[PDB]
Amino acid sequence: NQQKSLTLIVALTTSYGIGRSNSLPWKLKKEISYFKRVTSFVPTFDSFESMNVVLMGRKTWESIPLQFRPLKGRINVVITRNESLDLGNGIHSAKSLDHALELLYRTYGSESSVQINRIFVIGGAQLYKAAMDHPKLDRIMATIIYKDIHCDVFFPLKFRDKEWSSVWKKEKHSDLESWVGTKVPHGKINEDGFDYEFEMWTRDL
Ligand SMILES: NC(=O)c1ccc[n+]([C@@H]2O[C@H](COP(=O)([O-])OP(=O)(O)OC[C@H]3O[C@@H](n4cnc5c(N)ncnc54)[C@H](OP(=O)(O)O)[C@@H]3O)[C@@H](O)[C@H]2O)c1
Ligand SMILES: Cc1nc(N)nc2[nH]cc(CCc3ccc(C(=O)N[C@@H](CCC(=O)O)C(=O)O)cc3)c12
Repeated sequence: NQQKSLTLIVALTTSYGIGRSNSLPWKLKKEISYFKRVTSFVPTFDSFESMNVVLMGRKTWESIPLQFRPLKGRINVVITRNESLDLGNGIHSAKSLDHALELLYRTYGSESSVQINRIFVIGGAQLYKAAMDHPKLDRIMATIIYKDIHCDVFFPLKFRDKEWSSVWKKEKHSDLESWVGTKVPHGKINEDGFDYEFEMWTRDL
């Protein structure tokens, strides 16, 4: 069902809040630009065939402006145990995280003109929970928002806290840029009265 590592990408407050009222209680144009660049990036040589995957829960799928669904240049897969007959000219649907992985590994591969590069779990507290339990998840691309904004949905596992400090390690910034390709902003970024920062955390499998 799985060969490649999974990577989770999330934007969260220091209180682990990730959403409110089914939206994102923060408008950060540069933060979204980073999300797009990371989830889309593939090495030059492999730029011909290779392509990244973004897995998301239904509710997170709905949260994306119709203007941006599907995420261009990336294989989208919406996890949902209930079929509501909506595909929309591509969009794969999967019963579960592991079901989605086998669908992809099946759909693509040898007889495939398009190959898979990286797989990103982009969200939903529910899908985040499942991913944190998955034996192939070894990387978290986190954007820390330094402000206790009000949220009603939170990240399931406190990976930045001491209790998890022997498992999850924060990577050097230079290594972040390397894995990500281009140079990324170092230190806190201010935009709309919000100060945030990019961090990459890894786990040994
Ligand atoms: N800060 C961030 O980076 C970030 C990222 C993602 C989402 N969010 C926010 O989170 C909120 C959405 O809440 P949410 O946590 O409910 O979204 P979610 O986890 O993405 O969506 C859950 C829904 O997705 C499907 N799903 C997710 N995990 C599943 C699993 N493990 N097995 C089977 N089905 C699964 C479901 O299908 P069914 O409906 O058929 O049951 C379920 O109702 C919004 O406010 C959104 O903007 C923030
Ligand atoms: C916002 C955000 N930031 C980070 N760092 N991780 C995250 N993981 C999951 C989400 C969920 C929300 C989310 C994701 C993508 C778009 C979106 O429309 N993206 C377009 C960008 C359009 C643009 O440049 O405005 C895309 O192409 O990726 C909107 C909301 C998220």
